[PDB]
Amino acid sequence: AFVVTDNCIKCKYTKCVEVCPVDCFYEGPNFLVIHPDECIDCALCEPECPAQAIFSEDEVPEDMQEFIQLNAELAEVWPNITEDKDPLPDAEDWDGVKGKLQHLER
Ligand code: SF4
Ligand code: F3S
Repeated sequence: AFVVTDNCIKCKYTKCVEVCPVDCFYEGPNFLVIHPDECIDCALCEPECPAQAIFSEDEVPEDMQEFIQLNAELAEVWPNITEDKDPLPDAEDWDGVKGKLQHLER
């Protein structure tokens, strides 16, 4: 599975969903997650993320290991997103700010 981590929050560019062959991204108000059972690890999304927030599970940074379980949990409750849309209004002000998990919205 590929995993969306911290830098997506408050950015949510949605470029990643274009390239997904199996449509396994699920949408939250200010963040996206990958459903781990559905992802086929084709890795096509992680060049596309402008926030460089997507990682192969086995490459998730040590300080971001919570995101693996979080993607699994939230994928079950959020709606499937299959079309990209516009980025959040202020996405590049937040691009690269650290510690954005305290701002996640369910
Ligand atoms: S690795 Fe491939 S299948 Fe998994 S989320 Fe990214 S684009 Fe979709
Ligand atoms: S910012 Fe988030 S919405 Fe997709 S394009 Fe990067 S993982």
